[PDB]
Amino acid sequence: KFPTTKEIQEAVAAIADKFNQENDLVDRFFPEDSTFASELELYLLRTQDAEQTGMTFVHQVGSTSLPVEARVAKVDLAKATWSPLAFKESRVWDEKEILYLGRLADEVQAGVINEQIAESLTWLMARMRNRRRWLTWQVMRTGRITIQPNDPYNPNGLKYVIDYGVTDIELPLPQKFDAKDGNGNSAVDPIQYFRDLIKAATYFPDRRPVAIIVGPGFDEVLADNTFVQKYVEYEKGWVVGQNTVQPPREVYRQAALDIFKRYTGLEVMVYDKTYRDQDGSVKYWIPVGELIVLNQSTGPVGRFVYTAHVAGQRNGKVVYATGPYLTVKDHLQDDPPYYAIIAGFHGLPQLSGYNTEDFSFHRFKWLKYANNVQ
Amino acid sequence: ASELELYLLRTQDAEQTGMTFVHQVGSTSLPVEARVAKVDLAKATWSPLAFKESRVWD
Amino acid sequence: IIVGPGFDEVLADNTFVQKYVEYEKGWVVGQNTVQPPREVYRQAALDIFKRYTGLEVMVYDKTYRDQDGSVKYWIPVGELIVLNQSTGPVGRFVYTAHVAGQRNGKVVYATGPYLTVKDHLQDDPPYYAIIAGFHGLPQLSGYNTEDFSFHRFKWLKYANNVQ
Repeated sequence: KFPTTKEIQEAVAAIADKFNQENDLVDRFFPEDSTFASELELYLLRTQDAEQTGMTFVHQVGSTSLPVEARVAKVDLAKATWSPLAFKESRVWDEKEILYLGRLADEVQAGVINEQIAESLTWLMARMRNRRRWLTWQVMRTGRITIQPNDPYNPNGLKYVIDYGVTDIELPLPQKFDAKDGNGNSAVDPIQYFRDLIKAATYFPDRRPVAIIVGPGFDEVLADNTFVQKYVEYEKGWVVGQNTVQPPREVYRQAALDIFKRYTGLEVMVYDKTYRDQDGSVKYWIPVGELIVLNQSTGPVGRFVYTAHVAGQRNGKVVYATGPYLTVKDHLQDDPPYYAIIAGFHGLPQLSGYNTEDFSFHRFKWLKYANNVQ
Repeated sequence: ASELELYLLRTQDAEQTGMTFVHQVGSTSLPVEARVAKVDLAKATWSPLAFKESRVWD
Repeated sequence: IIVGPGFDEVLADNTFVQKYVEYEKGWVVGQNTVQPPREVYRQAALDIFKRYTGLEVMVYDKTYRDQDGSVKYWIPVGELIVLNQSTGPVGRFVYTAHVAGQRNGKVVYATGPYLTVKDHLQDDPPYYAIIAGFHGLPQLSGYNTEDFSFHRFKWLKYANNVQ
């Protein structure tokens, strides 16, 4: 029954087409890249534009041309020291339960085996894709990758801390937004706050908040903000002394995202899925409250790199596979008989082109603003 | 067939996400917890109710 | 008018532009509001200006990087420049002095970007270098020959605070 490795590859290509048919924000920001190397250069360097422009030289006649300072290239002379974190696992089936399920099927052994194997393949691909998502998200929400020994996806307890060195991924806040002062009032306008971010980025071309990202519920914090309430009241045209007595809450809940999107002008792309840990909880990739925000531009950023494979090289010389590797195993001839399969590869998300004139690089930052959510 | 299985089964989503494993170099793979199809092992007890009828004329 | 940077806030602080938006969008500060927010004015400033005065407001910031690493724009913050004859190509940029050998014969020089390299790998530092450069000047479009003056474009200053 459990056979057909070439058909397993075909059905795996079908499952990958089904997985990559839909796409996500976090998937959109990083393409899939594959290298035969393993040096794991943590960031590329790419900063040469009219923001780094400079202007040319006067000279009078009769002399040699005074040379061009190219100190960005000499500053770019450095090395990249980081190590690729693999991720790999394998699902196994005991022959006892496969003859249990073969007698349970009893109409097509290889067909129900094909269905069950392809189901487990799709689920394990989902585990792979969520590993990739947790990598990319764990760096972009905190600037760096940290592995404590107590991850539900770290049973071994292997720890790693690999940093990339974004300057300030956090943002200043004197307090959260929805603190209540006076009788009942917002502490601060968020829209006027992001106006202050643009006001600070008056000079600076890469502080200006371009497009914001927040997945779960945050709208209600806006709906409680009496500044945003006042925007909605002036927008739709109600004085609480004269035109209305008290507006209701789902007005604010309806209009807050759009009035924010119009008045601040940065896009609010809301894209959360969930990750299901071992502990039974269901959390979103974004945690509730806080929100990351791009403030240079909007486009791709970084790179998800496939670190090269360790495999049987060839009969002679060395060469390796470079994509999603796939192979089957039997241990049914053995003292515990078990049928197992393995596909999960070595990889790393890389950051974008670092700035080259200085070493600083901050394109995305975040702030925490919700001391009570649920 | 007429066995009348009381429930179908289909559940594989991002609320059933899972992820890969932090494994070190050069060791054996820590394998997959197989709780899904093991907990799925059950038998259904239901029976079809056939609905049949026939008019007649005097 | 041509002006690059954020001056829309400087528009929004002008209370006549405020009262423009107040009556135009239909809000009395005595009756229909106590005070409107600042950022409706921010959203409305360039549009209320363009529909009211009726001249094309082409707003264009360009990132100007000088030697000491700070960032500016070509137009400085605040003020403006303004055309007042027509919209159309004023001026011209002239590239002169196509320098080479003068020649073995007569001067019939080329007119475009010529570039050449200079290797010096034989020398006391053995170095490699490239040259390019343009002897040039922007030539303004001259007046109609009646007067001596030519004023197609002027400006004024108001940014008594930069920030």
